[PDB]
Amino acid sequence: ALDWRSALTADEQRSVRALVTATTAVDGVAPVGEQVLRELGQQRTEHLLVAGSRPGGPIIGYLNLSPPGGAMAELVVHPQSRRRGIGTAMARAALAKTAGRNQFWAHGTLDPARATASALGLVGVRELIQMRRPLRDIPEPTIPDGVVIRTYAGTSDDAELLRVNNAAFAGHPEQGGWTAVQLAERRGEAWFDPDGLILAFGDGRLLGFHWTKVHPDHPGLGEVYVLGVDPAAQRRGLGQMLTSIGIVSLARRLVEPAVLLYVESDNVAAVRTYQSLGFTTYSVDTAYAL
Ligand SMILES: CC(=O)SCCNC(=O)CCNC(=O)[C@H](O)C(C)(C)COP(=O)(O)OP(=O)(O)OC[C@H]1O[C@@H](n2cnc3c(N)ncnc32)[C@H](O)[C@@H]1OP(=O)(O)O
Ligand SMILES: CC(C)(COP(=O)(O)OP(=O)(O)OC[C@H]1O[C@@H](n2cnc3c(N)ncnc32)[C@H](O)[C@@H]1OP(=O)(O)O)[C@@H](O)C(=O)NCCC(=O)NCCS
Repeated sequence: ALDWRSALTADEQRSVRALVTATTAVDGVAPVGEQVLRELGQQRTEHLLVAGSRPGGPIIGYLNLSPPGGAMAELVVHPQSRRRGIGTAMARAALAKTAGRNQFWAHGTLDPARATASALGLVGVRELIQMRRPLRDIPEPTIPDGVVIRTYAGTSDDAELLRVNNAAFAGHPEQGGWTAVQLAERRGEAWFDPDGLILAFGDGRLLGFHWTKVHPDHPGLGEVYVLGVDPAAQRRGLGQMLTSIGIVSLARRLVEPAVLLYVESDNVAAVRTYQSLGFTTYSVDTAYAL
């Protein structure tokens, strides 16, 4: 019997982290994301834990259902316990619970997940591509005149940063409609670096920005965190220029060392921008749904 849980004890949290770490070791990819791990100690989501056979043992399966669109499920069956129906039972429980509306996130779109998706009658409905490029032979930015580049100067720049982010991402489910609240939350994170947030102004109104990120726990890697160009300043070479400047900045500050990014497979403009700068597909995350 699969019992939906709204909260977990400390031991259960430890049990789930153990299952996740054991799985990452074997699969080479973490089966659930970092936010799912942060939800383990909260009462904001719903969970399924499948216990092993005898008392005092580790768990063999886990699923998290995060409320939203439909909810999002992330799940994992221990490598030693696969092909026994556990993944299907948890997935079907999620589908029954959400009336067929939830999606499932397959990090890395590995063979087992693809096969399980096929067996469950699911199809890929979104592909988030992680692309990378090395820190060598990097591009050289071309700053057109009438444009000046500088880093974020603090709250003085928040009005323009929010305006441009919200104009570029208008209609975007989660990157659009930001307020000073979202900025504060990020600046409070240890990875924030104001000199890693690159701004281009007319020479002036903010034209676009490139927020880069180096996480203290992932040495050797830099990330494109948010890239946005005001629609009034798009299709003039600024997005490529900003990405290029960020690569130069990251390479100075920093598998193989690299700059990585995440881009929706159908974001034609961003995929083109990144492809022009030598990024190539590293892995793909697929959201599966009925
Ligand atoms: C839609 C999704 O599953 S999104 C899943 C995202 N999670 C992950 O990718 C995390 C890493 N992977 C895992 O934890 C597991 O491999 C899961 C969750 C994908 C599947 O868990 P399992 O308990 O092994 O699934 P289950 O036993 O229910 O398999 C159902 C069917 O899928 C197919 N299947 C599952 N894994 C494989 C595989 N490696 N190769 C071929 N077919 C497979 C088979 O048809 C299987 O039936 P069968 O075993 O009778 O032949
Ligand atoms: C992605 C984005 C930053 C590109 O900015 P930009 O200033 O228009 O970029 P550039 O002028 O340098 O153009 C870069 C490439 O995108 C293409 N492109 C730009 N707008 C396009 C559009 N509307 N349709 C199709 N292709 C487009 C350019 O032709 C160019 O192609 P090329 O690299 O093959 O030469 C901008 O379109 C934007 O902000 N998009 C919305 C926010 C977003 O999704 N950002 C990524 C998530 S962090």
